[PDB]
Order: sequence, then structure tokens, then C-alpha cells
Amino acid sequence: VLGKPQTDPTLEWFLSHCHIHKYPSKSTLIHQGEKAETLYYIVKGSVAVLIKDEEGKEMILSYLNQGDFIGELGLFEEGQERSAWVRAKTACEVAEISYKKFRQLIQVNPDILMRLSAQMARRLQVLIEKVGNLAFLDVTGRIAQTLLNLAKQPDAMTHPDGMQIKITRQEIGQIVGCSRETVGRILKMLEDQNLISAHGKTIVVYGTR
Repeated sequence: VLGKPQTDPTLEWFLSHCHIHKYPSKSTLIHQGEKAETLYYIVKGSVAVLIKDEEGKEMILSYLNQGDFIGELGLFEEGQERSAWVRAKTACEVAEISYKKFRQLIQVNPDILMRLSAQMARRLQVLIEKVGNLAFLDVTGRIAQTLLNLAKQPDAMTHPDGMQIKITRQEIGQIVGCSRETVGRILKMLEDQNLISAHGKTIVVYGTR
């Protein structure tokens, strides 16, 4: 989405108390059914917002970047059984502490909780908007629109060929509100010299849809 600072002063007052580190992608941080406990500030990288369906199916609906706030839907409600919220899409490092340490630094610095609740609230608006589109949203070309939307994310790295987006067919399946099946089949056809240069575990779009 861009336009978002990683070195936010309010974070720095959190970071003096927090452990900054994480993993080169792969590690789901709120999505399993595991004690959240610790709050995560994206100080580096880019992740993908995913909630569980009525059947419990993981589905991507939005993206987070360096400057966004993770851990909210683990500690605010005190779920402590990490339903879903976020998945490490690309190499990300996050600011980590138990929510007690956090609530202390919001009681001494009142702004921190407002930073958390504001940035997260905006995400609540985007998903409330997605749950009445994705429920009907057809796959034809709408996958390509999503793939162009990814070209505004820091997880997409530019090459002399196209935008090297570090995703997979599940992700795009869920953002378009389809399955891994419909979107998977089509992305296979695209890398079969039809449309854009898919690679299964990567997508390369040329910008031209």
C-alpha cells in the first residue's frame, strides 16, 4: 500500500521495551489456534491479512506492510487461541513483547494504544468492504486486477521482465473470493504462455493486465 513509515517515534518508545526479530517468510504469527500472548509491530517486511471462514477456511482479504500493527486480535479480545489475522508472506521482522509490557507502555505513553487501534480500525473497514464483494466476486480477469494491486506492495520486487510478486495460488484464490481450484487452474494456464508469467510460488505481471 506504501506511504507508511517503519521508524514511527511511537514505535521507538515501544521498541525500547520490545524484542525486534522474526523470520524469512513462512511463519504464520496469528493463524493456527495457539496462544497469541505477544504483540507484533511490523518494523520490516510485508505480511498478508487472513481470517477464518464459517467452515474455518483461511482466506486472505488484505495486506500489511512495515508500519502496521499485529497482535490486536490476539490480546485485545484475549483470544489466546490465534484464530487468524496475519501470515508471513515475505521476509519480515516484528517487535515482540507480552501484552502486559505493552499495556504498561500505553499507560505511560497514551498515544501507543491509539496508534494500534487506528491503523487496525482501517483494516477492519477494508475487510467489512471485502465480505460483500468476495462472496460473489468472479475470477475472470479479477485475479489480474489483484496481481496489479500487489505491484503497490513492498513484497513485489521489480525485474527487467516484470513485478516478481512472492505469493501462491491460494492467496489470490481467497482475495478474489474463489477457491485454490479456479484461480489455481487459470494461473497454471497463464504460465502456460496465455496471459502473465506465473510460477506457482511466484507471479510476474507486466503491468498491462
